[PDB]
Amino acid sequence: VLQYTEISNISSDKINILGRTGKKRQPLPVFFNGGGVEVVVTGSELWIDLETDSDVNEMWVALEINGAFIARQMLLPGEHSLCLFRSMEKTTPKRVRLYRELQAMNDDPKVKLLFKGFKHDGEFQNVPVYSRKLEFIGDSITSGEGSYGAFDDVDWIPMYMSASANYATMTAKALNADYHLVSQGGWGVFCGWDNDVRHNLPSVYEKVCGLAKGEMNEELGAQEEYDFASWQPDAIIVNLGTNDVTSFNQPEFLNPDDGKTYKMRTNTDGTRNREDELKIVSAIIDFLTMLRKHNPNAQIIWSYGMLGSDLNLVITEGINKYKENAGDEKVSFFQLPNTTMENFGSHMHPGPKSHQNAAKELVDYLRNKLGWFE
Amino acid sequence: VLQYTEISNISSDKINILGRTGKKRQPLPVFFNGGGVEVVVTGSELWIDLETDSDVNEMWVALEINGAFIARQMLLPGEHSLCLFRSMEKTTPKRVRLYRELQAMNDDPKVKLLFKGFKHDGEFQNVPVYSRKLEFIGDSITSGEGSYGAFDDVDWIPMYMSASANYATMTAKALNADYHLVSQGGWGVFCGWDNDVRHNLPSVYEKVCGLAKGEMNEELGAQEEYDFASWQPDAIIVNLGTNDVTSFNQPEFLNPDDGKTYKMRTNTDGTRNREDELKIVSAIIDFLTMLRKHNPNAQIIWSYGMLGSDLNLVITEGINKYKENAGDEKVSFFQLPNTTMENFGSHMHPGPKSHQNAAKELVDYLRNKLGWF
Amino acid sequence: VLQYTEISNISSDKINILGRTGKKRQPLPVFFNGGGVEVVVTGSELWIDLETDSDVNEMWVALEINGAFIARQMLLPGEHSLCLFRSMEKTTPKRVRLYRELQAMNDDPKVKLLFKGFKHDGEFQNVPVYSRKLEFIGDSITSGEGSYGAFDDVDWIPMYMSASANYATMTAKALNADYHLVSQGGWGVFCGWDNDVRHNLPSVYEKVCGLAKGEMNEELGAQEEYDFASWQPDAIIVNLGTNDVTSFNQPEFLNPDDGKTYKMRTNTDGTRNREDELKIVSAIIDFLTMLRKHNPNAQIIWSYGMLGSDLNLVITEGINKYKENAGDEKVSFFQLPNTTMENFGSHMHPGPKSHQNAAKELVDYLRNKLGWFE
Amino acid sequence: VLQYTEISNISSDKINILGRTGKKRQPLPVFFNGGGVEVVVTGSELWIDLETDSDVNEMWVALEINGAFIARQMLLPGEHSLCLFRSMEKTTPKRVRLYRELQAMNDDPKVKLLFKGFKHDGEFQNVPVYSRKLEFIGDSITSGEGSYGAFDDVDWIPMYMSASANYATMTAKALNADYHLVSQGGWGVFCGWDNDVRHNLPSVYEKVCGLAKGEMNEELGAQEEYDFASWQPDAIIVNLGTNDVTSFNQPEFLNPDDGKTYKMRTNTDGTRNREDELKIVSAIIDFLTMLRKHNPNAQIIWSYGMLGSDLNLVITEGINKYKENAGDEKVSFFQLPNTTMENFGSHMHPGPKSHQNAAKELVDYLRNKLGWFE
Repeated sequence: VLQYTEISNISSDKINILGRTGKKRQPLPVFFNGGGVEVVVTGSELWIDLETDSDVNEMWVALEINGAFIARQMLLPGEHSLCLFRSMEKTTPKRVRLYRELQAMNDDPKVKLLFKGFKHDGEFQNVPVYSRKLEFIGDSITSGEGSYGAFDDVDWIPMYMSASANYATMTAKALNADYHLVSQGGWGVFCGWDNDVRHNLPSVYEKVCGLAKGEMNEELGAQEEYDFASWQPDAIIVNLGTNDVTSFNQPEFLNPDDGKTYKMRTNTDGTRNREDELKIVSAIIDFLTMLRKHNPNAQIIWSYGMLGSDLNLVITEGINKYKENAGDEKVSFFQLPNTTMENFGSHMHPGPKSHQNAAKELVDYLRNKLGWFE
Repeated sequence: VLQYTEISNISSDKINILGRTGKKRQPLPVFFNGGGVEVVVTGSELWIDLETDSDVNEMWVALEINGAFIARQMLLPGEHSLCLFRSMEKTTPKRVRLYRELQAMNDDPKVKLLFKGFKHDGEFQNVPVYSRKLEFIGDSITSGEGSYGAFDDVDWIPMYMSASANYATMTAKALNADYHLVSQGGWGVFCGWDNDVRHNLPSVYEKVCGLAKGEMNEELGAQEEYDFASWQPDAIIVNLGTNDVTSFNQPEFLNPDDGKTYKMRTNTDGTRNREDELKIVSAIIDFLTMLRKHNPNAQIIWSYGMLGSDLNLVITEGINKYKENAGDEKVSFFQLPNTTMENFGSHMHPGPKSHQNAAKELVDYLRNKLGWF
Repeated sequence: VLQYTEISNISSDKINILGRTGKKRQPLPVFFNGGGVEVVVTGSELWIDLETDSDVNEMWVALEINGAFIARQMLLPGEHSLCLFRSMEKTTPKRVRLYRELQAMNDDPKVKLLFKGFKHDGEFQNVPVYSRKLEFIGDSITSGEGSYGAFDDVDWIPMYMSASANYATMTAKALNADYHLVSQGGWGVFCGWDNDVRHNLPSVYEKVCGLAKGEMNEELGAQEEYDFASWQPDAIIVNLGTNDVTSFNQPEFLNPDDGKTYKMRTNTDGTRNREDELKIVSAIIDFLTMLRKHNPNAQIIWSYGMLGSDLNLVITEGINKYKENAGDEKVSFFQLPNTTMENFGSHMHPGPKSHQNAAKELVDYLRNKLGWFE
Repeated sequence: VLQYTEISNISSDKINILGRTGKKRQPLPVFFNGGGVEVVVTGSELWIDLETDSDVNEMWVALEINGAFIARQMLLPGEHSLCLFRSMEKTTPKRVRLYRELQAMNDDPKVKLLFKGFKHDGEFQNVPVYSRKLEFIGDSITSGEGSYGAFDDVDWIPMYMSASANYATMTAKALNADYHLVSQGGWGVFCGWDNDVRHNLPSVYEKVCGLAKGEMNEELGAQEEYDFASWQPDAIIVNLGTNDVTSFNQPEFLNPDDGKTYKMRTNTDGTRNREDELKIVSAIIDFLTMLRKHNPNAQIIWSYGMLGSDLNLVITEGINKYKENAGDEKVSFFQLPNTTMENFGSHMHPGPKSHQNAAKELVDYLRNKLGWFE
C-alpha cells in the first residue's frame, strides 16, 4: 500500500519547489521550463500525480535521480500517475527532481502542467537547502531550443526544447544553486527576431508568469504580480540580444494590435541604423531599472554570445548609460563563447556541447564574481 | 484520420527490424536490448501500439528521431499507445527508431515487449539499407549497465541499463551498421561473477533468445534454434571475461540443480589456480568453435578491457589454441580502454564517456580490420 | 660547398621578413618578439649568420620547419653561426622560420638581434605570399610571458617568454597570416600594473620600435617613425587592460622624471574611482584615434579577458564613445576566455593550453568577421 | 665568481644520473636517449661543460627546469659550455634536468655525448629521490621518432626524435619514477622491418650500451656487461613487435656477415607463414628468459599497439609459452592505444598527442598493477 500526500501538505522543509510560484498551492501549477519539484524519499516506489492539458504543443518533462538524468517524455492531455522509481531498496534515501522541459508559451492558453501529490511507501526527508539563487532571463537559448534533435530538423515543436540539457541548469547544478528560468524563443530585449515589438521579455517579467495568458491561466494565478520579496537571487543572468540583432535583417512586421509597421533598419552600407540601435539601448536601460527595482541587491550580469556577438557594443552602451545614471555598481557584462560548426544542435541552435562550454565559462565567472569558490 | 498498419504488414524495404527475430512476426517480440524497429514516415503524427508485461523489472525504451536521442521512459504492464511524434510538418520524412533499453532477463519469464503496429497519417518511405552487420556478445558492459544514474547508486534495476548510451550501439552508428546485442549482466564465458557455472553466454547463444525462458517466451518462439543463415555479421564482437576473472575472488557457489559447490580458486600465493584458468581457456575454445560453425565468414574479435584487463593472457591463450587447431585466420584480440576514475557511471561500471572512448577505439579498429573507410 | 648570401641580397619574393622593419637592411635588425625571417630552401644544410648583444636579459630564438616547432635556445653576446638544418635530402624544399622569442626591452639599451646572412648548399625558392596581415598589440600575455616554465617560477627573465607558444602566433598560423607583435610585459593602455603612467603602449606605437631606446638602437633605425603605409593589416587585435585594472590595487608610484606620484584609487566599498576609470576611457579613445589614423581600413578588435574580465565595461565605454564621435563602423569588442586553474603557465600567467583556447575563440571570431572561412 | 665541479665530484645525494652507467664516471658518457643528469642548485647561473662528437647524425639535447620544458637544440662536434640558466634569483633552488634526445646509434661509432662538470655560483642541494624505477625497451616509438616535425617530413635525421615528447618519459614523470630507455628505430624482437635478423633488441640488451660499438665506445665502457644489480626496475615495459610484423611485407634481406638471405614469408592467401611466426614466438620466449635472469623481481609488461596491433596473438603466444614453462607470474600483456588519423607526428609515427594518450593509459595500468596510487 502506497500513501498519498498532496503536494501542499508536505512540510516546506521536505520539498523544494523549483521555479516561480503564485497564490495557487493545491494543485501546484508549474509555469516555467526548469520548474518543478525536488524531494528526498525513502521506500521502494514513488509516483507523482499530475494533470496536463495542451493542443498543438504537448507537455514534456524530465527526471533526475541523485543528480543524474534518468528519463525524458511527452505527456498528453489528462490525469497521469507517473512512476518516478520502483523496486528500489526501501531504506536508502533518493533525491528526486522532476521538472518541465517546455517553456511558458505566450500564444497558447491551453497548455498547462499541474502537480497534485505523491504516491509513496517510504517517508519524505529534509531536502537540500539552496541558499544560492540564480535567475535566468532569455530567449530560445535559455529555453534550450535545439538542445535535442538532429542538425537538420526545423519544426518548432516542444520535443526539441529542454531544461535537461541547458547551460542555465548546468550552471545552477555546478554551483549548487536554486534557479528560475524566464524565457521565450524568438523574443528580444526590444523586439522579436521578426520585428515584432510586442515580443520582448521586459513586458512579461513582472507577473508570476506573464507568458501564461487567457482565462484558465488567470484562474491559476499567473497574471498576478510576482512576489519578488519571497525569492531574491544572488545573480540575475541576462541572455538577450540575439533576436534583436536578427531583426535588422528581417522583413518589416505588421502589428495586429496597434496597426502600424515596424522594421529595424539596415543602412545601404550594411551597418545598422543608429536610432534603431538606440531603441535597443533604451530598452536595455529600462529593463535594467526594472530588474534593480525588483531585485535591490542582485548582481545583474548580461551574458550574451552563444549565437554570435554582434550586439556587443549596443548591449554594453545600454549597461554603461544605465550604470552612470543610476550609480549602480552591481551590473556586469560577460560574453559567452560562440557555438562553433561542430556544436550546433537542431534549428541551427546551440546543442549540448555548446551549452556545456557556455556553462563552464559562466560558472568560472560566477565563482570569481560572487566568491562561490566552494 | 489515422491509418493502422500492423508491423508485419510493412514491406521489407520500408522497415528495419533491429535485433534477432524468430518465427513470430505478428505481433513482433522485442527480445533483446537494442532491439526494436526503424521506419521513415511522412505526416504530422506517429503512434506505436505495443504490449508489455513485467513484475520486479519493468520495461524501458528509448526513442531516436533522425539519429538523435529524444526520449527514454519506463513502461508498466499492459497495452500502450505510444506517441512517437506529433504536430510535425506533414511533407517531411522523419526517421524513427524505437528500441528496448533492457537486456533479456534469464531468470524473469514474465518480462516482455511486443510491437503490434503503427497509427499514422503519413506514408512509410524506404528505410536506409544497412549492408554492414555487427553482432555484440557480452556481459553487463554490453547491457550498458551503469550508463545512466549517479556514481553511488547500487540497486540492480532497469533504469540504470541502456542501449541508448552504449559503446556497441555508438560503434554500429558510427560505422552505419545494423547490430544485434546478446548480453547478460554478471555472466561469463565460463561462469558468473559469483561462480555460478550456469551463467555463461555460450549456453544461450544458439537460440532465438535463449535468455527468454518459460512458457510464454516459448510461445513467442524464443527457445527455437536461431536461423543464423538469415543474418550473417561482418564481424562478431565478444566482450566477455570480466565476470570470469571476478569469480576468483568470490565465495563458492552452491548449484541448486545438482547440489555441487563451485569455486574458481586462487592459490595462497595470490595467483589464479592454473586448472581453473584452463576451464576458461576451454570455454573460449568451445565458444569460438560454436561461433565459427554458425558464422563461417565473420571476423571474430574478442574485445575486452573496459573494467580491467587481468584476463588478457588467458583470453589470448584460448584464442591462440583454438586458432592453431582450427586453422582459423579470422579471429582477433582487441583490448578496449579501461574505465578511469573520471569516467565511471553508476554501479562502478562504465559511464557514457567510457562507452564513448571504447567506441572510438573499436571503430578505428573495425575500419582498419574490415577496410571500412 | 656552402654559399653565403647576405639577407639584403635575397630578392623580395624569396624572403618573408616578419615584424616591423625600419631603414636598416644590412644587417637586418629584429626588434620585436615574433620577428624574424622565413625562407624556402632546397639543399642538405642551412645556417644563419647573426649577431646578438645583451647583459641581464639574454636573447632567445625558436625554429620552425614546415610549420612545426623544432628548436628553442638562448643566444649569448657575440657572432653566431647557427645551424638551422643539416643532413637533409638535397632536392626537397623546406620552409624555415627563425624568430625572436623575447619582447623588445624598453629599459634595456644593449639587447639586440641582427640577421646577417645564410650559409646554404641549396637554392632559395619563392616564399608564401601572405595577403592576410594581423597586428597584435598587447602586454605580457602577447609577450607570451608564462608560456614556458613551471607553475611556481617567479623570476622575470627571458626563458619564460615566447612567440612560439602564444595565442597571437597561433591565431596567425591558423589563418595563414603575416603578423606583427608589439608588446611590453606589465604595460597598460593608460598605465603599468605598478601605477607607472609612462608605461603605456600608445606612447611607443608610432615609431619603428619605440621600445628600442638608446644610441645603438637609434643607429638601428628604431626611433624613426614607422612607415605604416608599407604594411597595412586587415585587423588589429588589441589586448590591453589587465595591467590598468591591477594598478587600482597597487601602491602609488613615484615618477623619477616629473617628480609626481601617481595612483589609481579604489573607493572605500572596494569599487574603482570614477575619475580614474575615465582616464582609462580617454586613453582608449585617444589610442583608437591613433590606430584609425595610421590604419584607415583595418578592423580594430579589442580582445581582452585571458586574465580576468573586470575592465569589460570601461573598455566598452572607451570604444563606444570613440565610435559615436568618429564615423568608424570598424571597431569591435571581443572577450577572450579566462585562464582557469589547470591552464596557468609560470608567473600565474596563461600557459600553452590557455593561449590555445584563446587562439581557437579568436580565430573563429576572425573568420566570421573578416570572411576568412578558408 | 663561478666554481667548477666535476660531475663525479657531486655527492650521490646531490645528483640524479639518468640512464645506464658503466664503470666510466669522469667524464660521464650519456649513452642513451633520455639519459643525462638532474641537479638542484641555488645561485644566479649554471653552466654545463660537455664534449660531443658526430658526423651525419648530430647530437640533440633538451632542457627542463623545475619539470617544465625550456629548451631543445642541436650540438655540433667539439667542447661546449652550455648555459642552463642565468640572471636568476640567487637564493631559490632550481631543479635542472638536461638529457639526450637522440637514441644510441648502432651503426654510428663516432656519435657521443659526455658530461664533464658544472660552472655555478650557487650550491648543490639534495635532489629528489626516485625509489620507483622503470625500464623501457623499444623501437623508434620508444626513440620518439616522429615526436617532432611536420606531418609530411620523411628524412631519417636526429631533429625528429626525442625523449622530451615521448610516452615513456611522460609515464615516468607521472609516476615520479627514475627511467632507463633502451631503443633502436627499425629494430624488432626477432628482426628489423627490413628482414635484417641482426637488428633485434635482445642481442644488445645485456651490455652497458650494446648499441654503442667501435673502439672509442669500448673505451667508454659501453661493451662491458651491464651491472643489473645496481639498478633493478619495478617494471619493465617492452614495446616491440611493430617492426617484426612489417618484415612480412618487405623484400628479402641479404646479410653481410654470412652469405645468407632472410625473408619473413607471407602465404599466397595473404596470411603470415606459420614457421616464421614461430621464429618470433621463440625470440619472445628467449628474450623473456633473458629479462627474468637479469631482473628477478621486476614486473615485465609487453606493451604494444601504438602503430597497429596485428602481432597481438603472436606476442601473447610468446608470453604464454614462456610463463607456463617457467612458472613466471610477473609477466603481462598490455595493449597500447593505436595512433589515429588526427594524432600522427612526422614519418607517419606517433606525434605528441599519441604519446600522451599512450602514457595516460599506461600510467593507469601501472598504478593498478604495481599499486602505485600515491
